[PDB]
Amino acid sequence: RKAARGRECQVRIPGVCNGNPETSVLAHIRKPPDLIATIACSACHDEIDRRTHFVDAGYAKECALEGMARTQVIWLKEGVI
Amino acid sequence: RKAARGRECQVRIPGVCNGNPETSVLAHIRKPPDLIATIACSACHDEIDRRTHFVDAGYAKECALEGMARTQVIWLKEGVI
Ligand SMILES: [Ca+2]
Ligand SMILES: [Ca+2]
Ligand SMILES: [Zn+2]
Ligand SMILES: [Zn+2]
Repeated sequence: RKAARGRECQVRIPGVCNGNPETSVLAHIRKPPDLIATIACSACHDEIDRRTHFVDAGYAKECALEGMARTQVIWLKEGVI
Repeated sequence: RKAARGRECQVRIPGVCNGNPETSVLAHIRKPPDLIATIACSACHDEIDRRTHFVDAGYAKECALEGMARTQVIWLKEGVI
């Protein structure tokens, strides 16, 4: 599942997102399981982890978890899970 | 997984939650898959689905998805998934 590298960001915080799938990683939602994670570009990853705080933490969290649900939905369709 | 019946609500919107696990069901997050769902008491279920709108929709969504992550984490621990 850590092979979400090079996929589209599912977090997509406006402004913060870089939209560049080359930067995408499996970003764990806060040894946590890879299921409980979202594909996130480098920028969104730093924001959802609160290494940056460009946006409100509730909104970041909302986007992170929305991203997690989209990611799991991708895994479902693709046969990954 | 629809055997989340009688478990504790993982959504727990303050005020809205009834806290009564007898009312709990597997509430799908919006034929969607049961993975993309949370254990929710009857009250939280109606709120996250927007049948009631006691709280802000962004906050409800946040709680719903947080509930989904907690539920999946329960499924992981319990061997359900
Ligand atoms: Ca940007
Ligand atoms: Ca109550
Ligand atoms: Zn992004
Ligand atoms: Zn509840």
